[PDB]
Parts: sequence; C-alpha cells; structure tokens
Amino acid sequence: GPSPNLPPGFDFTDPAIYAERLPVAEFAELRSAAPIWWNGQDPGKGGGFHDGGFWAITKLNDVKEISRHSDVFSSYENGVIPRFKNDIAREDIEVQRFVMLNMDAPHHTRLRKIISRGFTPRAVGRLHDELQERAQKIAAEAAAAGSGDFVEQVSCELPLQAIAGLLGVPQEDRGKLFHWSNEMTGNEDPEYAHIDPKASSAELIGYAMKMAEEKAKNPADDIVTQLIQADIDGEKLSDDEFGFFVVMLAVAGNETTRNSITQGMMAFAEHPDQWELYKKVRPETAADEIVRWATPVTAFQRTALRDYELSGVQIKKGQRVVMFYRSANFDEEVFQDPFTFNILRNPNPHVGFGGTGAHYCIGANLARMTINLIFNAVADHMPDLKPISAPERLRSGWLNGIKHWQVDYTG
Ligand code: HEM
Ligand SMILES: c1cc(-c2ccc3c(ccn3CCN3CCNCC3)c2)ccn1
Repeated sequence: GPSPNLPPGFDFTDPAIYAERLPVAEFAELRSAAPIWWNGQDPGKGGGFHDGGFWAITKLNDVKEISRHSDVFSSYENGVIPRFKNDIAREDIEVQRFVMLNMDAPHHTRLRKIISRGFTPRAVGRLHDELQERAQKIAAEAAAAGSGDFVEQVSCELPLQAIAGLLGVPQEDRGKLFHWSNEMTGNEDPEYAHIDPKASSAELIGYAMKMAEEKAKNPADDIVTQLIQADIDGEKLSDDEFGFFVVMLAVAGNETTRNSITQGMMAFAEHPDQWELYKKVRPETAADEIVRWATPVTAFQRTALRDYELSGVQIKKGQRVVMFYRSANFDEEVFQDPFTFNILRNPNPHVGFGGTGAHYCIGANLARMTINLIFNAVADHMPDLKPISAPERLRSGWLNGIKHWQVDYTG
C-alpha cells in the first residue's frame, strides 16, 4: 500500500524528538499504514550503528514473536540499546556485552539461572516492609516541603532504596551507590553532558568486587550470598561477574521505575477520575497500567542471525529490528481503547517489561511493588497535589524520561 505519512528522513530513535515529545501519532501511522517499516538512517546519523537503518516493529504480536525467538533475534550481536551518540566507538558498544541483557544463550542461560537463584519472590517480598516505610517517609517529607520537583522528591529515591535493599548495601554506602547509578544513565541530554558513565561503571565494579569478597566471608540476609555461593555444579558468579550484575542492577533498577512513577502521576493529573478511584480503592492493577502508559523503555533492538519472515516481511541476516514498546503498548488489536488510562485494566498484557522470552525483565515484580507502595504513600500524604508547570523531558533515543516536574503537593 501507500507509504506512511511521515516527514522525510524521520527516525523513531531521534533523541531530539523525545526531548520534546513522544511521537504517538507517528507510531499510530505506522501501525495503520506500515506496521513493519524500514527506518532509514543517513551516514553518521545511526546512533552508533552504521548499517543504513533498521526495521521499526510497531505491533505487540510482532514484539512478542521477536522476543520469543531469541535463537534468531540476537541481543549480543549489536546489543539491545538502539541509540547512542552518533560518534560512539564500536568498542564501547561491544563492552556492553558483559552484562546479561546483552548476551545470548548459552552464556545468558547460565547467568540468568544464577541470578534467579537468589532474585526470587521470597527475596523480593522480604523488601516489602522496609520499602513501604521508606515510601511513606518520602511522601511525608515531600508534603512537608509544600511544593517542589516531583521527580526528585517523590519519584527518585524509592527505586534506589530497592536496589540497595536487595543487595544489602549499608546505609553509609547508599549515597555513593545512588550517585554511580545516576551517572550511568547517560550523557546525551545537555543537563547530563558532563557525566562519565564509563568511569562510574568502573567505580561500581570495583565497589562490587570488594563487596563480593567481604560477603563471601560473612554471609547475610541478602541475595548476594546466594549469587556468589557455588551450587552442586560449582555454578556461581565470579567476583567480576557480580560486578557486572551490580552494574546491570544499578542502571536497570533506577531510571525506569522513576519514570514510571513520574508519568503515572502525570497520567493521574490528566485523568482526575482515575485518581479519585485510585485513592479510594488503591488497586494494584494501577501499577501495570502505569507501566503501559509510561513505557519507560521506548525501544530495545535485536539483530537477525539468519533470514526470518516476520508478518509477511522478509528480515535478512544481520539486519536490526527495533521493538517499539511505546507503539506496541497502544496496539488497538490487543488493547480495548489503548488511549484510555484505566487503572483497572485486566488482563493487561503490556510489553513495558519486554516480550515474554529469555530476557523478560527479572525486576518486573520489584518494580510493580515499588510503584504500588509509592502511589499509596502519595495518596496518603498528598492526595490533592496538582502540577505547577509542564514536565521537562529527557533527550534520549530509547529511554522515555522526565527530568523535572514542578508540583504543588498541598494543592
Ligand atoms: C518500570 C520499570 C522497568 C521497566 C519498564 C523495565 C523494562 C525492561 C525491559 C523492556 C526488559 C527487556 C530486555 C530485552 O528484552 O532486551 C528488561 C529486562 C531486564 N530488567 Fe527491567 N525494567 C524495569 C525495572 C527493572 C528493575 C527494578 C530491575 C532490577 C532490580 C530490572 C532489571 C532487569 C534486568 C536484569 C533485565 C535483563 C534480563 C535478561 O537479560 O535476562 N528492571 N527490563
Ligand atoms: C532493563 C534494562 C534497563 C536499562 C538498561 C540500560 C540502561 C538503562 C538506563 C541507562 N542504561 C545504559 C545507558 N547506555 C547508553 C549510554 N551510555 C551508557 C550505557 C536502563 C532498565 C530496566 N530494565
């Protein structure tokens, strides 16, 4: 059929778009007119990739199919982040292969089994009561300030405390853990231009290796002991593997949940009836509708290891496919009224945590718990909050971020 009605050279990974808005109409145009579409990229404008473009994947069933066929659609070959600075050196993409998100089977399989021996429902539930306390204190301190930046005073801290609690980081070390975690989220936005994620990653690995050595001597009620203790087959994270796991957790556990919280509250501010309902019933289905609405990871990619036909389109060996979770999470064929914010939506088969498959978010239930606990505290302590001014968005080609959002907590 006809080509989609998009500006010439439009690139769905263009960070300049996301600094200002989400390209919702443009994704909807692809879903209607070209649901798998070649996103050409001019020379040097590939965000670190120099292959002329990628396939934009906009439908939820195609996202699931790619996520399920990890034997064809590789994470390792080019990593899963689809956009860096245009001049990033290839070696700096490939160094990301040392974290489990960017590996393939069998290396991925071994690492995930280890990381899931201690990253369990029991381990996550053991954090509930401390995170609930922490959420209530966060919302109370914010309410006591009267007004301020919702991102920094409400959204930022609880995800970081969840990472610290899961790893057993002593309170005296949490400040520098949080600092490293914030540094690692990138430097593509002018506000963050001076951050050095490479150096912070190196500092975190050093910290984590020391922790691994200490905790081997003195086991404790954290997941760490389960990770570095050999099983029957002698399987365990090496000290440097634990280091790369901590890097993985420090980055993955921070900005995505933060941005869920900020955008969830933005949604409630635009849909006051859903906010009234939330405050009365406190439904935990809210968390998934908030992750669907927020889609904190706009997109992750894969690389085809062989020719593969996907929904009538021929994907060729070596081509990238980019899974636009932001489009799939609003797919009219899967969701009833996707552009309605409905905190009781159930079932809610969103792909905010990725498609079912080998790389499905191991932190999904921790994130959901974090979200439910912070929104209960917000409802308890600042039920009448109202925004002062517009959110400031983050310049990124794949993360959907809110840097700042001024709010009057007393309303
Ligand atoms: C709302 C919050 C979050 C969102 C939107 C989110 C999103 C995602 C997505 C889309 C993936 C799929 C990776 C792929 O298929 O290439 C993923 C994987 C992953 N997430 Fe999350 N995530 C969240 C929170 C967390 C938290 C809190 C943690 C850890 C405490 C975490 C750790 C991980 C890890 C380690 C993986 C990689 C798993 C593997 O490669 O086997 N995430 N996440
Ligand atoms: C899964 C994954 C993530 C996730 C993974 C990586 C992530 C972030 C945020 C930043 N990075 C890394 C940034 N890249 C490019 C810029 N240079 C440094 C390296 C989140 C979250 C949840 N679940």
